Amino acid sequence: VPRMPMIWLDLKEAGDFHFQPAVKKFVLKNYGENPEAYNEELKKLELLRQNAVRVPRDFEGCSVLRKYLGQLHYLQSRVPMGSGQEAAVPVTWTEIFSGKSVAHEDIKYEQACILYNLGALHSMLGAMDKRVSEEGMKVSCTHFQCAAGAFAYLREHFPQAYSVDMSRQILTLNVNLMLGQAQECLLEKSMLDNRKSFLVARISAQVVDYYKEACRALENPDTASLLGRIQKDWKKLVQMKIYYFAAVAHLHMGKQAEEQQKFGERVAYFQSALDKLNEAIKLAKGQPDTVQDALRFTMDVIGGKYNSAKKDNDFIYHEAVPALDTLQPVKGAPLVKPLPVNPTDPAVTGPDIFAKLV
Amino acid sequence: PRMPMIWLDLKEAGDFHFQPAVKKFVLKNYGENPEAYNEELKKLELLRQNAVRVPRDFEGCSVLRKYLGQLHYLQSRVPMGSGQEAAVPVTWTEIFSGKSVAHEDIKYEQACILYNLGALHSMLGAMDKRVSEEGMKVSCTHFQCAAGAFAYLREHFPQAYSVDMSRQILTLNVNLMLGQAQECLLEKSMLDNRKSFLVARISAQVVDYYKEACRALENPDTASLLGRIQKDWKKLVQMKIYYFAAVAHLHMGKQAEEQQKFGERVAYFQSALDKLNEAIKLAKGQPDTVQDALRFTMDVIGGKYNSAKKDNDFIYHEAVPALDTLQPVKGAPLVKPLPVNPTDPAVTGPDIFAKLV
Repeated sequence: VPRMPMIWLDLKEAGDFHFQPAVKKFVLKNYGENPEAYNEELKKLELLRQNAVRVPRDFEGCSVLRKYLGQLHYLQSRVPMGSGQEAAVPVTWTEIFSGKSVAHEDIKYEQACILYNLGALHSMLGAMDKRVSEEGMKVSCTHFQCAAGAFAYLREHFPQAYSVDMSRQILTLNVNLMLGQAQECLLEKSMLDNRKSFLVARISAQVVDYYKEACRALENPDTASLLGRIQKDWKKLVQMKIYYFAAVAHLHMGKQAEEQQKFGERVAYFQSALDKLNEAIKLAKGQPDTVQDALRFTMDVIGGKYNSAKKDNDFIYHEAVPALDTLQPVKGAPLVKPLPVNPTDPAVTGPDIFAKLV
Repeated sequence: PRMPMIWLDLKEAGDFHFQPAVKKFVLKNYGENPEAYNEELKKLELLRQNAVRVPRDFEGCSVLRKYLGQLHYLQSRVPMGSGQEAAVPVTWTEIFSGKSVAHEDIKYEQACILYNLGALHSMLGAMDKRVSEEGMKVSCTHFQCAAGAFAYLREHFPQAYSVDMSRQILTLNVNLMLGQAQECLLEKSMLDNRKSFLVARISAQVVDYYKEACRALENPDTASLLGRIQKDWKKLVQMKIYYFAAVAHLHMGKQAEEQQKFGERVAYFQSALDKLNEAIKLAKGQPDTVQDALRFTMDVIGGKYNSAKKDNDFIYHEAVPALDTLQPVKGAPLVKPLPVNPTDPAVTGPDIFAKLV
């Protein structure tokens, strides 16, 4: 079965964070020490920043970002570089949707951007994989949940947005899109694992529910205008997937009917699935071959099940085909959540770079 | 010699019959044979039995961490939290009253295991003789791990499951553990021959942590809860406050000696003696491990003071600053709570419940 492609988020581009002079002055003025006595530590932090803002786009890249994020917390605990504080310096980053530089004299803006990039990087690692195996689906699911975790942490701990790409409404979209993709990975896995058809239907139904939340944000004219050109691409994929996974949910409810030997119910579910799938195909116009191939394969599957079921029923069982509205709807089975981040886990940060600054 | 350290006892576990609930949830929600996961259930059952009867050694820490992580793995597959479908009674004994407290919440089981990990670390830290630099480092690390466990509890369970885990009591625990960790590093810094001013600042931070603990101990609610424990802890802690203040001023006096400030040297050694005499008073009834420490320190500070006074009275003739003029030693924090990541794959081993969901 050809898998659907996944959306990922680009990393923000960093400008300057000239922390050195401010740290040197605070050391002299507050700690009463030679301003130059911490050139080693400053040098280590600068090299770590350079590595993080140019992070390698791979799994090892995630630990570089976590290490730098943590060292930023350590530095803030020793030298006051927050909003309005004595040793604060300009921090500049590029806002994703506009490409404009946004500056704040606040080291927590630097932390927020780094956390954002950790989420973006996780989204890339999750979306770049081909998901051919159970393990691949599981690891991708984990990356999407880590991405959701980063964006949810940002959303919760940084309520006043430093820039619109990090505003509450946009982060909420990111979270729902990432949980949708995580749940989609587990749907694929549940099929590989041969779970009961009814359970597979609930899992797929929840994929639909997450994509519906994300689609709502994409359809929000205000939210949309913040995104710009990228709204159109994301919306097309998401809206198509809403119909696709609703069709998959009904395909599996029909499979349950087949197992229960309810041959009229079988027809009704497969008919609904075909209807939903046909809508997905209309919505997919212009989409890449990865999408077209997924849909073609599914059309062969659902079309075949439907014909077979309609034939068994028309020639043999002659059972009434229930009105869909007389069938208990499928409730989503949520299997995913945003995975928490501890920015100051000693395991990720290593020793405090400024441990000697006391 | 080395001062004795405080450690905390481990909580006693009651029942946590998770099996029937997991089987029932699987049958209802997955539609699968409820016996399909017996191997997984038995593995968690054996891990629990090991964790609740944990060996009092470093290995025991890994067993508690493993179980704690596996409990997280289970909860992410099967809803056993407060008010959730598969939740079952979890029972543990409250440490101070010895009474059973129950909650239908897997998070309560997790909290108690974390509490025990913190208590085990405190025991391991307190156990060592701290003869060598190595022992001082390992003890320092245990105390910081203990502080980390209690701090994690305090942050992630703001609504205590029982009174032994209230925010007030957990803060006492963290401060006590940090004070002890900083004390181990103070011992190391001396064996390392660090500069006198630094040693002085390390000692003043020991004082700072113990002052925070002392304040919590002097709270009437803490006293009624801890009973005799509160008096035992309070006497040791108050004594160490004066002892480590004396050690701080001893080292400020040695810095003065190094800077040829011979009047200031006398003032600092005099202050050190006065604080040490207050410590000796507060140490009545303490074991010889404590008395021997105080006597040794008195002989050192005593000799250093007599020598400084003699030098100043007969040679240097410098003004001796009034104690009140002595600028306060700022504490140098060198320790911190070392938080656990409950689901660190390095401590959990493979996910026992990988086949669920």
